[PDB]
Amino acid sequence: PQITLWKRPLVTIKIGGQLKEALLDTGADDTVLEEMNLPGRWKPKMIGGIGGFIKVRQYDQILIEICGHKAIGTVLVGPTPVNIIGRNLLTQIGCTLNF
Amino acid sequence: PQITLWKRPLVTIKIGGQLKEALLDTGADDTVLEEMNLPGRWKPKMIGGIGGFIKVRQYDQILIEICGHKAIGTVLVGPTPVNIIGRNLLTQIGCTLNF
Ligand SMILES: CC[C@H](C)CN(C[C@@H](O)[C@H](Cc1ccccc1)NC(=O)O[C@H]1CO[C@H]2OCC[C@H]21)S(=O)(=O)c1ccc([C@@H](O)CO)cc1
Repeated sequence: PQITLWKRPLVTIKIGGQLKEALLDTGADDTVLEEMNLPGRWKPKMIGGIGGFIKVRQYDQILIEICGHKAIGTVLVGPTPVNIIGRNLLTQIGCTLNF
Repeated sequence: PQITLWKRPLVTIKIGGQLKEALLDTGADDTVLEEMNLPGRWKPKMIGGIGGFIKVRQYDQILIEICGHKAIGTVLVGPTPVNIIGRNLLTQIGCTLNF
């Protein structure tokens, strides 16, 4: 679809068999989700944002469906203020900016 | 134009008589700019992201040109590591997400 930006670009995602809401975030290199249980192995990592750095669990090669489009990539889980979908997955679903 | 998201969507902006590089960021409600000594009145504000909050100065009715597209609105100035064009101005230049 074409998404205007008068409201937050919030969409429903499916990950680990569970539905969630997440923000399409072109300013994020990576995808960061709030604390949750995910199956498989993970590795501890750090990620930095506007206010500093947080510890996250890195899950690689995770199936995630975004607004009806499938992606398989890295998902970081940790104390992010909101679920954000970053460019690593936005590219997979064919997302572009247009003006 | 159309901007793919393989790399950060950085564009040139003009504000306060200065040219800068900034992110077209659908994940930001507001526009956040690196420290710069703009004239005029302002109101303190705090915005939160990954890592916590930073203190910024809110300036209103600021003229800003983004890829030759003119806009005017609120800009937040503070110790951000990157210049961020948020939805308050992306809507004014006709920017959409498409997939
Ligand atoms: C809460 C949702 C997100 C987190 C909100 N942010 C926008 C988001 O695009 C930031 C921009 C950014 C920040 C610092 C460095 C690089 C890019 N990207 C980001 O953190 O990405 C992470 C994951 O991938 C990596 O790549 C880049 C960093 C890593 S914000 O800047 O903190 C923000 C908070 C409140 C407001 C107010 O106006 C009300 O909205 C405006 C903006």
